[PDB]
Amino acid sequence: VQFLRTDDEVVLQCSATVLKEQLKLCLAAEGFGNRLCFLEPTSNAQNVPPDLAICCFTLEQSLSVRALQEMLANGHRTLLYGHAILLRHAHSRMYLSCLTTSRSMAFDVGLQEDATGEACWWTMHPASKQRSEGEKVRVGDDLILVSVSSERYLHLSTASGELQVDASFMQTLWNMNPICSCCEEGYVTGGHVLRLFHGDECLTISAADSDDQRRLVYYEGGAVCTHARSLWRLEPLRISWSGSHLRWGQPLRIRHVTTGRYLALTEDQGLVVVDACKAHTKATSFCFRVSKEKLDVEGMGPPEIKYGESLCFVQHVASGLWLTYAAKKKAILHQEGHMDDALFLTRCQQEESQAARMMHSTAGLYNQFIKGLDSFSGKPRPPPALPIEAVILSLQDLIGYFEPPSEELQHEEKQSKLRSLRNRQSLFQEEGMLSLVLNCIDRLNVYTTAAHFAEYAGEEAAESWKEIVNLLYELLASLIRG
Repeated sequence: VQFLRTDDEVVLQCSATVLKEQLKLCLAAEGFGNRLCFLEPTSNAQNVPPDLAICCFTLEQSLSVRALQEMLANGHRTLLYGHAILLRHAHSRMYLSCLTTSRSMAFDVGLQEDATGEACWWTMHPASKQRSEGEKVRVGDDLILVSVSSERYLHLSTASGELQVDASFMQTLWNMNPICSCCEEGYVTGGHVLRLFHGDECLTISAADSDDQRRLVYYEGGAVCTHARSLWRLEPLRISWSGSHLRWGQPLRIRHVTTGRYLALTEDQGLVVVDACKAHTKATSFCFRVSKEKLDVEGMGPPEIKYGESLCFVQHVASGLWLTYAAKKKAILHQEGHMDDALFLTRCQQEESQAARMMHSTAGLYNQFIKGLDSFSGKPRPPPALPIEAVILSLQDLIGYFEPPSEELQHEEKQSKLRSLRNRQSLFQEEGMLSLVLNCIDRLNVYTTAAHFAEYAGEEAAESWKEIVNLLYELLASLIRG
């Protein structure tokens, strides 16, 4: 594609010079637990895969000044310079916006729950005389993005040492690189969260707190087919057009969603799942093959692999080894494999997909909090700063996430919303969310009062002690409620 249309998935990219070299950074936010945007390095993708899932936005709308201002009193259209755009985060379903807070004493840029104000609208402007107002925005174009609410530039900040995003009066050139646009119905694209079925049996890692360390891969049947631990994100070795149609033989990384780890071949362990910082191309590159015989684009490309209907052998690219079972059976990489090695893929729906990523971030955050709690116990203090603010917001968000529907609503909708809530509760429960909440409750209850906590933690950290235990108990209730 040459032009950006509405309903396209894009990433906002900028550049920085770090140690005499260009570093490409994408705009990222988690949403839940943390609204603030940050920058995800994408340059070192060959060695360390970037956390791309939270970098994706969709172009919801592109309005003229008159259309925007007029609609504020209350299909795939091309982007034109001078248009105001609405960017919806794919994961959190929140909207990229200019926030009313600041970290510098400029404005913070983050995610907003609702696209209701001026704050979630951004006008696009030409970076040179090569483009003009009312002209189509082209793929590859450098853009200036102006906050409609504050009249400020989407800015890359370099103070101090760290690379950050804010809304500043200084300008920054941005590229809206397309991830995907207009997919063929029923076809596998990159960035899709899915399950790999065998023959029923699906590919997975073990349950939380297993003696596995959650690092081995298995073919497992029964209930695991509906649990988060069997979900994987397909990640092509590219950033632009990463959401393009997946092709036979095309190399890709296979990411485990709840754990954030990468299917890999290792020298000593063989087929395992590996940390991002050890997920280099050779160890971590796989492709789908039509058969076991010998054997780039700037668009969606040709649609090749169908959901459910396509049978795919998985092959490790660098080694040529086939994804197979040892003979719940363990997954291995073998020179020959087995005649029934072919897998079919099934797309994960967004409720489950979102839940799985939510658990990933929740686990990461609460384990960080637990590790900080363990570090100063019992070491009376100058106290390894605790993520208080994020823990609070994470808790508050998860509580609203698990909130039962209002009894005032009708019967038909009530039963439908209940069925979703239970399913959401189930996914978290099966991923060891209860233990996680309990471990925070238990480690905090080691202290009698806030002042007792203040003896080991910060006096300032203690100001939130009661609120956190209260919220943790509240979440516990919300997780258990039927």
